[PDB]
Amino acid sequence: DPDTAVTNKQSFSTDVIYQVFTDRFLDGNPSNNPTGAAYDATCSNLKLYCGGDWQGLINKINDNYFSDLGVTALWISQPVENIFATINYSGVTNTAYHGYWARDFKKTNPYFGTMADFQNLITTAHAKGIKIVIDFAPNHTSPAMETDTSFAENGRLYDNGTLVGGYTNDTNGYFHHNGGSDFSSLENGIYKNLYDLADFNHNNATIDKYFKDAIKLWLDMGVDGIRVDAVKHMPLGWQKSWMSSIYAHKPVFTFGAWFLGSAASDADNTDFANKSGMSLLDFRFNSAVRNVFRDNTSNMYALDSMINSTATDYNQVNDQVTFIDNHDMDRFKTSAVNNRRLEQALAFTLTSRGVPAIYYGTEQYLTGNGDPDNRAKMPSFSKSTTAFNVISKLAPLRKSNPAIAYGSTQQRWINNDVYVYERKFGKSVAVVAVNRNLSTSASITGLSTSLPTGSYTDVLGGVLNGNNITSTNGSINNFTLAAGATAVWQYTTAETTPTIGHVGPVMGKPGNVVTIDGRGFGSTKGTVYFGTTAVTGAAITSWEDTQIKVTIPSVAAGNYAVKVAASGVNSNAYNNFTILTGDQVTVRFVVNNASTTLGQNLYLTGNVAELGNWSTGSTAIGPAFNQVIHQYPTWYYDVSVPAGKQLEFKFFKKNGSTITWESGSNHTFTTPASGTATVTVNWQ
Ligand SMILES: OC[C@H]1O[C@H](S[C@H]2[C@H](O)[C@@H](O)[C@@H](O[C@H]3[C@H](O)[C@@H](O)[C@@H](S[C@H]4[C@H](O)[C@@H](O)[C@@H](O[C@H]5[C@H](O)[C@@H](O)[C@@H](S)O[C@@H]5CO)O[C@@H]4CO)O[C@@H]3CO)O[C@@H]2CO)[C@H](O)[C@@H](O)[C@@H]1O
Ligand SMILES: [Ca+2]
Ligand SMILES: [Ca+2]
Repeated sequence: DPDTAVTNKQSFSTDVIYQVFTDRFLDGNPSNNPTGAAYDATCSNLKLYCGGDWQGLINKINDNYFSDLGVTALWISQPVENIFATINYSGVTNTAYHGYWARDFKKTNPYFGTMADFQNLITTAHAKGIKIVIDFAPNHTSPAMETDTSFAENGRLYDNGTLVGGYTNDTNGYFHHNGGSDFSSLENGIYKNLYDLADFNHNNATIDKYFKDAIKLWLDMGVDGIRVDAVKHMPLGWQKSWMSSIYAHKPVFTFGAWFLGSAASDADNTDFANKSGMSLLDFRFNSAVRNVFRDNTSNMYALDSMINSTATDYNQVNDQVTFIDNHDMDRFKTSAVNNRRLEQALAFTLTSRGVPAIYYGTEQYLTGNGDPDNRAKMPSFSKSTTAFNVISKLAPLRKSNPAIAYGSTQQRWINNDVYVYERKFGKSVAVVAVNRNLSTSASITGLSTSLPTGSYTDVLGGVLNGNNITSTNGSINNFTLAAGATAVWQYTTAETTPTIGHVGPVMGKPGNVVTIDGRGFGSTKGTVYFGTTAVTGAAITSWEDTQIKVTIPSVAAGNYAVKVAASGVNSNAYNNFTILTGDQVTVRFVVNNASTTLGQNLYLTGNVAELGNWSTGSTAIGPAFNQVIHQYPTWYYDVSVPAGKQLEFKFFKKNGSTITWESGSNHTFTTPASGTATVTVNWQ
């Protein structure tokens, strides 16, 4: 199978995701619509159900709406059963139309469809070459009040119909009872309730098992990707452990939502994208794009700066999911925002690095500020808008041109309003020119690119006032970039030498199968390198010119670079691949009497790669927490660690460059074969 095929569940770099609120798209089956005060046929009260379902999505796939648009993947609302109760917030009636108020993760939402309808969605989608990504929110259940069991459904959780427990009289401790978060710190937002939503205690063995079992169900049904909700509100450790169980079963592209207000670098966000095992929604990319094209609060330099900065911060920048807007912010289009600006933002996103996602209705210039106005019903299915055209012409390029899907990014020409960047992967090139100025054209001179000698036509065909250019060994002849113009020029050819464009997933234990996408691998099975270790023969389950499926070797756990050798020639190295010791379990390390100095933090390290292999650098675990579950001088932290292994570890204090280790002998602990555990020790 090509890296391009719909069967590639491990990489979305060549795809274009279409995010849609199932309820607000198309009601293909009115028979499953809710009744009473929870429904609104006219869909004017955006807090109620409008009727949209999976049958509606099926209908639009069959009548080629998505195929003509060019999108190759659908990101739908959480498919699990949500609460049925209606909630009254200060006079206004609220429903679980969004799918975020789950009550049973092992059953479907009857309003969206039956288990059979879902299977029908998967089948119909894969037939037309479209992948299905689902929303999954393992952080909480639904709104709840501990003192009032009559409010909503008391955040009750069900296991395929069987009641597990509710928020009140939670003797088993399935949920956190530490009040609501004030968002003052990372720790505060992880162990306290997100508003009134009942927060799960993933340290509980039953809850841990439940989510591993629950996700396997949906994976087994054929889902191609997972968008994890509120990753910033659950321990990285548990999530990493959960992630490894998924990758050991049926690996699929997984990304999470870690909200960011600006394009500025955030330490915790970067660590998560680099250490969790999943990528993230690129909010930094989003901010820059909006500041420049929408709000006019930044110029083209802020755009180039963001490109360079994110490529530096994230180990795998191509795995970050880009977008111009979504359900968490105001629609890109506003009366003060021109159609051309939205169109340019799209063109930019579609030709830039990462995995592009389009919020439903963007092609129809849908407006709407804040929740719930930004989740209005699809106004029409017109295929004649300029935005629709841009997407249908640029989206396919992610499949046909590897420069756009796997390439690096380099600035070629720039000023306050003009931006010319180049995507390059091997001998394939793509050059995009953008002039955000709506009234003045720009005279471009001295433009140098990697385009071979020849005449290039605008891939957009001039719909965005693009023009044709002429190359003479890279040097482009002088031309005028029209007002509000944006053009795309490309060049593609076959690769003779091996070039790795993507590896998915980037974390796993020996025995797992990983996918390597690229160009020039040849038909004859060669050899795959994980550092120095060579993998050949049966270990390589599949080998083609554009994709290689290989089994992770039994080597020491650690960070490795991946390389491919075909016909004696070595390819480029794909860095930062994490090999685990084996199966993972989440363990809470608790240390008592660890009093510190001002600005001094407590960290943890031990004899396994998951603990940093006695390192005190960035691979060490920490800084530890000391406010919610346990209070200072007691510290704690949830860590994904190998199952059934005898571990040795020690805590250490670190302020500046001074390290203070625990005295005495190392602490020891044998981890459980599965689930979770808590190990408490005293600072030596
Ligand atoms: O304080 C009392 C409070 O009562 C209600 S608030 C009430 C609201 O009216 C309802 O609409 C409903 O909101 C839910 C949304 O409709 C639903 O889509 C999700 S939103 C989801 C986000 O998508 C996700 O980003 C994350 O939250 C993000 C924020 O979006 C982001 O801006 C920043 S601040 O980071 C956050 C975390 O990273 O998680 C949420 C939750 O899944 O759920 C919400 C919550 O249910 O329900 C709320 C209360 O439950 C009154 O309206 C208020 O006036 C009043 O103050
Ligand atoms: Ca319906
Ligand atoms: Ca939480």
